[PDB]
Amino acid sequence: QDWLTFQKKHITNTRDVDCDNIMSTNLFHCKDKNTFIYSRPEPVKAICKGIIASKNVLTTSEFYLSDCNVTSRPCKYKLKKSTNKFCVTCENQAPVHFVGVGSC
Repeated sequence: QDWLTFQKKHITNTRDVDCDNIMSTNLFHCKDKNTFIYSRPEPVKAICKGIIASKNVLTTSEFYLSDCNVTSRPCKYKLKKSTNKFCVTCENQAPVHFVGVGSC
């Protein structure tokens, strides 16, 4: 919904996200999946430089992604690491929603 929330929801300072901890908090409330981007914030913010009206943008470069995928046990996850482009909703020069991996 805004850049601060996007950072909290989708940017990780570690590749090896502790999914069973973080996904259990209110922000994620044991949902089935969440994609995290392993980067400091500025190169992620830069994806949306110049984009004012809300628009979905596919990254030009690939990034390190860490995905928390639920297992057969509720709120327990398998972490999957991959390198891919991703699509975000850019608004007023910052990411404000994560859309998907690989494609808009």
